[PDB]
Amino acid sequence: MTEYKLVVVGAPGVGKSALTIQLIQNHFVDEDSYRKQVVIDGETCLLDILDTAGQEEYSAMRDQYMRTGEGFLCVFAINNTKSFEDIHQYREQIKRVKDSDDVPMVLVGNKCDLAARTVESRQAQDLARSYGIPYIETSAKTRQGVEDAFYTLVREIRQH
Ligand SMILES: [Mg+2]
Repeated sequence: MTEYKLVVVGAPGVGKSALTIQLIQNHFVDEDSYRKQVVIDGETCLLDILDTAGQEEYSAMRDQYMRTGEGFLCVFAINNTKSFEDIHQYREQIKRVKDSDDVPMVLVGNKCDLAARTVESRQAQDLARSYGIPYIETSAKTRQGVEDAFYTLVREIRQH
């Protein structure tokens, strides 16, 4: 069947794993690659998801998995300004290794269940506009937007 190689990236503790585990195992972790057969819009397919480490000391350690990934979830946390500002470094590295200005990618603002938010939705929305990619807010805690984020990414790959 069609396989989709998805890579989840972002700063430490933004919820890369919590999003992946919600999708795959249907539970929130209050404290890796995954393969799952799904059906998305009638298409039977396999999600092969890489849930990346939050720290690397590499950037050549990242080049390996960015090379093979077809689409990327770029995750920040809406209560973490640093994680939002780091999005630019991750996107530029992905473009550098894939030799492309256009790579399937979704900008994800996670932890949208929190009331102490430091990054405004309009802020992230306008950034996503300038990249020409979709912005989706998620909560791994409530499962809001989780399938949305991953399915939208799969649709971006199908359109590339
Ligand atoms: Mg993790």
